[PDB]
Amino acid sequence: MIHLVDYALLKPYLTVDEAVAGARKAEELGVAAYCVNPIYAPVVRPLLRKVKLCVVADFPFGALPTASRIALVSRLAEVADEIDVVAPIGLVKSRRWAEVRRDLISVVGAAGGRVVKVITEEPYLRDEERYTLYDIIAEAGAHFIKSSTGFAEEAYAARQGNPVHSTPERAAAIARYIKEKGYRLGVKMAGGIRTREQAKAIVDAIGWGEDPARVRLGTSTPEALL
Amino acid sequence: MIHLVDYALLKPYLTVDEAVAGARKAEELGVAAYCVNPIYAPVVRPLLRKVKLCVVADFPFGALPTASRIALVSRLAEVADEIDVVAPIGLVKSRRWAEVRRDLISVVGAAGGRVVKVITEEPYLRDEERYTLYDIIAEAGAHFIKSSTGFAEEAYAARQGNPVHSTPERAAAIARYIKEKGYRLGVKMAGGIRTREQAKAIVDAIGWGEDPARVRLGTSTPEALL
Ligand SMILES: [Zn+2]
Ligand SMILES: [Zn+2]
Repeated sequence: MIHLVDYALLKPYLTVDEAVAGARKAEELGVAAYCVNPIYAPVVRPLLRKVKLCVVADFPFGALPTASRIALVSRLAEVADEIDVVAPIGLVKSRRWAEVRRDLISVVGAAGGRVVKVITEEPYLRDEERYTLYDIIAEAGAHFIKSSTGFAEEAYAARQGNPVHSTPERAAAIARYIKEKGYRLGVKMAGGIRTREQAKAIVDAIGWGEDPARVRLGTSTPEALL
Repeated sequence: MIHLVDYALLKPYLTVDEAVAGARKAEELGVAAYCVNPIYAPVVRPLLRKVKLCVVADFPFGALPTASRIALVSRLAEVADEIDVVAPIGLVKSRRWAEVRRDLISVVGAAGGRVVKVITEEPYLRDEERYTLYDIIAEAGAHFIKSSTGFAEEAYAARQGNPVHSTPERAAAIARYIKEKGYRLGVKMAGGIRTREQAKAIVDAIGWGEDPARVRLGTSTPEALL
């Protein structure tokens, strides 16, 4: 199960030494990828060989102008293996679908070939928004739907009717939809996955077995599940 | 005192309608500036006449590589009157001063003369970091030091021995240092400023009167101020 893990150290106060130590630990554990803020991509790049270098973009708000977002992703694609970009959360809540799809198609297209995961921030969404968004993400040709940033607020999330942490039910809901629509999209759950038990539950919930190309587990405590 | 206020609506889930409402409210109140995430800059631009258009950059982590930060600030300066960019927090915690100054000097200078405020994120800093950071901010030619993003984590703050909300003690300390070093820098306290008395407390502590070019009060509840 360790090979389905995207080991994430994304706190803004993470230091160079900590980022370097993380990469080293990522390689030894054999995780699927190591995710860090863009600033540390160059220093970590040399330490990764088998494990993929994953970077977040317009994280964690997804509140940058589309023009800046495509530009950022374009640069990032020069050194990162995979890019986890936040959806335009604000525009989604505004139900500005025309703008949401214009943004995601252009942003994903800017990654030029790299594996792109769009963070939907499930804690902030309602059902009428999430499925329309999933359709847009498939339309954009993204590789994965990442459930959350790991920085969602509990208060607002609750008002939208959601828990802040990943649950097997949400994971299954996303996986069921993709499968039913026949989309070529993987599912990456993140948030509150710090025990091997919970992780296992999410994998069984998604129902695709342990396929790294279709399933990823985002966590800051990888050792805990292997 | 409302004229020293920087009315900020930065939640990623804020809607377009909410951002418009905010601009209208900003103009009615006569606050110094209205701060939003760059995505809403264009739509708010028209509703702002007397009030300055303020936008945050690489917010709230300040964890993008320098090149992207420069490009971002350059683009933002084309439509925003003021730019509140986050300092490279991770690098500051790493005490990578050579890199921190190369970054801030470059980023601030990419603003093309616009009013630039560098967010220090006081809740995450120690004395061994903040003063050297202030020196760098001055060396970079910024107009203001913004105390915090408003999204600092309570746990890490406590770990660093700092409160998350703004305090007169902190404001006075920043002011005293800039006065002693002769820096041409303003002080913008933000975060937890909920009342008129708290706001007055901060203004008195800074000791520069109600001078907008040197003192700002960032808050999401401006009405409470006056
Ligand atoms: Zn497969
Ligand atoms: Zn003055």
